[PDB]
Amino acid sequence: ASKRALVILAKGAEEMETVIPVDVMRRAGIKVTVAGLAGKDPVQCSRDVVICPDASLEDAKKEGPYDVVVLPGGNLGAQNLSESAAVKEILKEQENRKGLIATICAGPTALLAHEIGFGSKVTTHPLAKDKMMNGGHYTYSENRVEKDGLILTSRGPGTSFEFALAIVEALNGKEVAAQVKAPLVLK
Amino acid sequence: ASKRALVILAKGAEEMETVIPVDVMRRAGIKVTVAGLAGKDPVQCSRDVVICPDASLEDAKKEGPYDVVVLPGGNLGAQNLSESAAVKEILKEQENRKGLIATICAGPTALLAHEIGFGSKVTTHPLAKDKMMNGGHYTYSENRVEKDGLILTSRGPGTSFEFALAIVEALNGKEVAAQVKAPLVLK
Repeated sequence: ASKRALVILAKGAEEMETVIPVDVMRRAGIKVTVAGLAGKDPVQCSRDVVICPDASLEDAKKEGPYDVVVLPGGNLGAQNLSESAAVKEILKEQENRKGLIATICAGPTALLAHEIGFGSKVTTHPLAKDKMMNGGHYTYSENRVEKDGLILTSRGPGTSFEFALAIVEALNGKEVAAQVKAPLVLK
Repeated sequence: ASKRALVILAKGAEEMETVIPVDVMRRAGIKVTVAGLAGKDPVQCSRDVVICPDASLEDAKKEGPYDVVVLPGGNLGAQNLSESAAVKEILKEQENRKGLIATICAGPTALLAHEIGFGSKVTTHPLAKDKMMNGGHYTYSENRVEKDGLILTSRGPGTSFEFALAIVEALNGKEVAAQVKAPLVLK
């Protein structure tokens, strides 16, 4: 049976950091649900791309649990994720059940807001490091993708393919990741 | 005054190849119109991401001309672009006025269908090379981004940042491209 991913899409999300993981995970045969934080309605991303989610978050939660919960970046998307009680509970439950949490760019700052994964080695976008490191609850990394157990983090739009393929490897293994990678024409 | 880009979005487009150029061009201060081939309605991309276009193609044509016309890839998106009389006329007019045409992955095969840019050096996705080369109307390149005058081509999802930054350089210059590139965390 296939693995399943929940991608939580909020206003102001970085659209590249949303679409690249969704697309790459679907290429890997992962069943992905793009869930709208606010509801079922289209979401205006950071650079004004408008994406229609598959479901509301409320409804997508009904259908969990998921093998990975993915939080895109973008500041403002991350801020919306960080303010959400629904996201708090999803992340807490995912941590409790020992499931993977993957987030990119400013997205890891939602982990901070919701007290998830403290003590982990993490990376973020360079511009999000100070926010992530407030209180010293994580150890910082400049690796393009960082994984400390069940906390997978990455840095920015330009690390999104690497991030997505790291999720694929974690869920479906190295061989599947390599097979998905080749047709992408990555360097 | 700002440069302007038309991105033509058809069913089956590769969503990464759509969003990465839109986002990067907007970061460069280019005024981008995401125009739906079929109309105003949301578009189901190749990996099922649903994107709401800014306008129909019909309406976007009213507001041209544009400094660049961008065609995403995806086979099936490219096939829809290749079958469209509206796209034929937009590309012919853009070629006549000596404006840039930029396309990626299978997207260059729409140039073939509409008899655009014959004699140019081009690249495509490897899987689209045979279709592009039918009749020997172009000279093939394995460069990740190829530019022969006003015909700019590129290979796949994993060359989309390079492709987008090549458009930015062509329209807004090298310095702007470098400034846009740095926050992306590209390798």
